[PDB]
Amino acid sequence: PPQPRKKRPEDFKFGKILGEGSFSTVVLARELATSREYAIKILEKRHIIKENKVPYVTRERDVMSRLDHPFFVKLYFTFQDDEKLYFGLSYAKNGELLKYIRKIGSFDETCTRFYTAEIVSALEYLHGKGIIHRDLKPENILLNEDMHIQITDFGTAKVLSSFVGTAQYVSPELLTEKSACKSSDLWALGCIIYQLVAGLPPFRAGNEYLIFQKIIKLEYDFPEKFFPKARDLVEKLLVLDATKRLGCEEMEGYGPLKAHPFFESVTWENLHQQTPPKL
Ligand SMILES: C[C@H]1CC[C@@H](NC(=O)OC(C)(C)C)CN1c1cc(-c2ccc3c(N)[nH]nc3c2)nc(N)n1
Repeated sequence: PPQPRKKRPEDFKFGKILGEGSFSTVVLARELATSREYAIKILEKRHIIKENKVPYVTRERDVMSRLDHPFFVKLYFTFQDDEKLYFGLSYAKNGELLKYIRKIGSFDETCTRFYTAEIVSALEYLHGKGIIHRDLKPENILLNEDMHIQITDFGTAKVLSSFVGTAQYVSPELLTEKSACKSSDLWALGCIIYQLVAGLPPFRAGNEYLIFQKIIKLEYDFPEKFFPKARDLVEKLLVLDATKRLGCEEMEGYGPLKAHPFFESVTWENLHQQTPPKL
């Protein structure tokens, strides 16, 4: 079928910077013809080539095109000019989950349960497509205007059929084997649940090396104020042996994870249609 013609920079009014890395910048843009807002990721070709990032850029475009689920930032279009590639992404107006953790300190049980359930439901979808995120963290779990999650940042994803993520959420197997699997994302999930409840990531230290040391030793502990059922769930995700994490294939997948007592009151069928709890 015929699709709309390529967009170009002049079709947009660019605004504020939404996010930044050493190889790309995400900028809010309003499409003039439609008044729609997009988060446009701008990548300078020369720099990407120079630093050998072509496979990562290609990976993100491929992944984010293929995903069709409300809990994921969508890639709507791409275009380029002489110097730059542009990716038109969903604009998640409320920004990072990290911002909310910092703002409110830690989440109550109702909010922890709901947002954890959305993240689990997103991973079920992603893993069902044979894709591993590999760098899941509250910085790339965004919140849309309606306060549902939208997960982004897929250049480092792996597609089943090399790279080490953010220190605090790195799984032990990446430190001891250099090998990621679906279960690496479930480890990150365990860290994120811990952070929602405690207000801080479970493996913390003065520098990267010391964090990694704690991870491989499973050296962390729970505060006294930690929802007991949430603690049990986290203990079943933060497991050194990757084949023993709740939710992984060797543990028979998402059924037993979603059945965990922490999720008792959750209706998994239509989370996106439910109204999120007030933070
Ligand atoms: C962290 C941020 C900058 C570095 C970048 N790293 C990169 O491009 O690495 C390469 C190697 C070049 C591939 C990953 N990046 C992002 C950022 C966002 C994003 C951010 C805020 C948003 C909002 N408010 N609405 N929508 C949003 C989408 N979305 C994607 N997909 N990526």
